[PDB]
Amino acid sequence: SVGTSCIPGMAIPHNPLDSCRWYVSTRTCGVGPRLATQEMKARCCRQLEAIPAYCRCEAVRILMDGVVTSSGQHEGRLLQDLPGCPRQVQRAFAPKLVTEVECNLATIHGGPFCLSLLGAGE
Repeated sequence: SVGTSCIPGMAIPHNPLDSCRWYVSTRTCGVGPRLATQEMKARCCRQLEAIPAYCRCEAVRILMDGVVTSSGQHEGRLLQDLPGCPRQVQRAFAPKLVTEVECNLATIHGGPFCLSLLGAGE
């Protein structure tokens, strides 16, 4: 249609950065499945590069606002108030992802940052 670049189910599947979601639950309220932290964070970096800089940061948005599928099903939008972790904490840790605080690995901008650029300078 317009800006539909980057394939979804292939390269950028539905429910992206799932290990990052549970990683917020543990790093914030010490809650989450029984695993290690450096291991979860490592999984986020594998999903960070697997997701090419093209449409990269977009997925994070798909998690907050949620995405729709061609079949008519919805996914993501799981960022909710967990027992001891309100949407507020997930929103504070949410950013600083593509920056040197999570899995930056450089973006399309060839620098530590994405979106929120000059403000629609196209």
